[PDB]
Amino acid sequence: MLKIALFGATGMIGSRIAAEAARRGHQVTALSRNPGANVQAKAADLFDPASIAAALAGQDVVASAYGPKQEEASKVVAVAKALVDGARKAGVKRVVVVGGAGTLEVAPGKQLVDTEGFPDAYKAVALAHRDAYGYLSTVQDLDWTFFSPAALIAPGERTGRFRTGAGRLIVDEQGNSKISAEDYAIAFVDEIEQGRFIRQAATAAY
Repeated sequence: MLKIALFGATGMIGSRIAAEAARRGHQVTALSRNPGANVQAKAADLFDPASIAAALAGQDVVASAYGPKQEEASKVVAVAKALVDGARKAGVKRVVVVGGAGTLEVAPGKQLVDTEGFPDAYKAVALAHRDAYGYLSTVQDLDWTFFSPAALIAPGERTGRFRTGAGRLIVDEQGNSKISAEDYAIAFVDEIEQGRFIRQAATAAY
């Protein structure tokens, strides 16, 4: 039903997104600099203005699925910026990006990254996600969604049972923010179809 173009498709998160979309009958194209099964593949350089716009031509949705192993703090904003510019130039309205658990709101105006005990090692990327989200909040003319994983996301069970909300922290009775990568992919692709979180942060967790 939808033509989805996806950056970061070989990642732990990205590969699950591509497979989740393919198994539903969406037409998935993995875009990369050096380009794959039920999912097609095409050359595209995210940071080359003409390259992205050309590759997105005719797509319904552009998604970026760089996760914790693929992303770099110093590139997170530029990716968001390059995506938005490409989508505009190509006429693509729906943009969905993997966000950051550190941005999840714990109280009005208070994010997880700023909480007591937040891991030092994830601070730099959490801040970069914060600015990416800050940039996207100025964008009124695209249907973007900044879709943050839970604090803990790894391969696990595909249950299709999880909570979702507009970018606030979701914890279980024990105080855990967890989502399997398969379930996060269910959420992410549901959001592509449903548009529950247009121009909003979004997140999923048990």
